[PDB]
Amino acid sequence: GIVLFVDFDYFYAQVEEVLNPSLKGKPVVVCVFSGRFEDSGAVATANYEARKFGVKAGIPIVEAKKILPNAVYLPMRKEVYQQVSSRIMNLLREYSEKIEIASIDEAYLDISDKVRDYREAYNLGLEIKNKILEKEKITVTVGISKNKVFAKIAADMAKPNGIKVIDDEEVKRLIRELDIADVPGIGNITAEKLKKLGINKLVDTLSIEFDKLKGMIGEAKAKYLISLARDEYNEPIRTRVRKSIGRIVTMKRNSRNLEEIKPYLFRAIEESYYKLDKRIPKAIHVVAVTEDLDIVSRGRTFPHGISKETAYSESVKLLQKILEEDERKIRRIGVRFSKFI
DNA sequence: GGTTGGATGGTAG
DNA sequence: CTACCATCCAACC
Ligand SMILES: [Ca+2]
Ligand SMILES: [Ca+2]
Repeated sequence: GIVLFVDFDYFYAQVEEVLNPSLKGKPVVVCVFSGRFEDSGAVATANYEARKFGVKAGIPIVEAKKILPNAVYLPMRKEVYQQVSSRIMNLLREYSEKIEIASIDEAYLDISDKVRDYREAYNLGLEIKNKILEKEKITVTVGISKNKVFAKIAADMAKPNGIKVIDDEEVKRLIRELDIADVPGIGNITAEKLKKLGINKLVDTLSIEFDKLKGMIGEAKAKYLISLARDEYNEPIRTRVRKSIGRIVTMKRNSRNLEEIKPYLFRAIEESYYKLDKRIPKAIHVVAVTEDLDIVSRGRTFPHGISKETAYSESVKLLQKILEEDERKIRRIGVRFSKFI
C-alpha cells in the first residue's frame, strides 16, 4: 500500500568526499581505468559539480578531461563503497524487514505495516535520512508512493538530498505528463526508439497495439509500461538473489595466442572466486571480446559445484573452443559463474 | 514448458 | 568500462 525507496546521492563520489574532505564542493570524478593506454577507461560516477558540465557516468575519461581538465579524477574502490553500503542497508533493515536491495546504492522498503498514511511516511523518511547522515555522513534521497516505480520516480524528482511524496492524484497527472525517458528501467535506447514514432509520454503506450509495441521494444517492457499507464503495477517488495558473479579484464594488446591470454584469464578466475565467497556455482562461462568489439561465449553446466581448480582447467578448454571457432584476435577476457546451490 | 546452448542488446554505477 | 540481466533464435526431454 505504501513503499519507501532510498537512493544514495552520487554514491561513489560521495564516499570519496567523506573519506577525504580535501575534495568537497569541488568536481570529483570516479573512474574505471581500463588498463591499456593513458586515460584508458570510463567515468563510473560524478558529483553534481562534475555533472552540470556533462561529465557523467558512461562517458570516456579522455572526453571528461577535455570537457573539464581541472577536476579530481579518482580510481574506483568498490570494496570501500560496498563496505559503507552494507552498513546502510543494515540500518534500513530495522525500519522494516521487507526490503528489496536493488543495487549498491538503492533499496525499497514496504511500510504498509508501520505507517497509516503518507504523513506518517514522510516523518519516517526524514527520520531514516537523519539517522543515515548521523551514523555514516551520507546524504540520501527518499521517494514515497504506492508502488515501487512511483517511489523511485519521486526520489528521481527530489534527487540531491531530498524527500518527496507522490500521492494518488499526482500519480494520475504523471501518467499523462511524464516522459518515457524518465521511467525507471527504461533507458535512452528504448526511449528514443519510441520517440521516433511519437510515443513521448507514458499515456501514449495505451494508444498503440500490443504486438506493435512488443515487436518494437520486447515482452517485459511492453507489459511493464502498459501496467503502469493503466495503474495496474503493484508487484511485491521481493528479496533479490544474484544469478551470476563474473569478472572481465582488458589486455594491453589483442592476442590469438593461447599462452598470452591465460595470465589475464587466470587473474579473472581468482578475483571472481574472491567475490563468490562461500557460494558454489554449478555452471561457468568464458567471455571474450574480440578485435572489433564482438562478444563470444562458451560455457558448461555441471551436475555438481565447481572447485577453483576445475574452473582453471575448464576455462582453458572454453577459451580453446573459441579460438578454433573464431579467427579474430581477442581484446578482453573474463569468466562468469551461475546456477548456484 | 523446461533445460541448456550462444548471441548482441540494454540498463545501471 | 565493468557488472548483471534480459531477448531471441536454436535443439530436444
Ligand atoms: Ca540509484
Ligand atoms: Ca525461449
